[PDB]
Amino acid sequence: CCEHHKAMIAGLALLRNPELLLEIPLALLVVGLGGGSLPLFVHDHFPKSCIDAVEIDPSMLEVATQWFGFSQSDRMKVHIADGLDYIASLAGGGEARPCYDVIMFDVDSDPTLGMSCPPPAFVEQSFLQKVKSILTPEGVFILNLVCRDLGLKDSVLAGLKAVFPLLYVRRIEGEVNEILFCQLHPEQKLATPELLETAQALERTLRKPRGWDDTYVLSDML
Repeated sequence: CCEHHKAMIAGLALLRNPELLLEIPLALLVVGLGGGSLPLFVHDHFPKSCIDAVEIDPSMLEVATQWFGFSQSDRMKVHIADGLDYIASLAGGGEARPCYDVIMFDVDSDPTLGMSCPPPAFVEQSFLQKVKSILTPEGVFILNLVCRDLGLKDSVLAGLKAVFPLLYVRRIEGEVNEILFCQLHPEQKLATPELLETAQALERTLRKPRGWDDTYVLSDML
């Protein structure tokens, strides 16, 4: 919906054939709910997506559920937790631990900190190792970054690249935010023409206007 959300969703083009993308299950972890529009968009446009959303503030979930059309279902669950704690627990799950195709950080907090979007702990290298441990090998880690301190920004970017050696960057028109798209295997990266092709294919489907709501039919039938 908003410009930085459209850019984050665009990162799904780094996964695989965008024809296939709608037609196959996709596991997505999203940290930071806001008004719910980002996970709601994915839920509504990708009928086989399974989303875990982590949100620190129960009031954000309350308002989104009461007034902004957000809801939980079998395919979209919200956990009230600090994303740092939540990812640390998931990463400690053993061979049982989850494996997400996509991890999105849309987290924005404390004015004290040297950056608030995300808080710096989310991009510290020992935490980034926990993120890597719950991502599929060919998955994508997508980060909304606001960092006006350019010295800090270079340190953040260097640390990200140390753990995710394939980095792409999108600056957003009319705002300071940039979206980082982080992957694990630079040798498998798409050539520029392929990069262009996959993006255009994704946007064609998401603009296409459709469907049937199959939820909660049993009450009416019985």
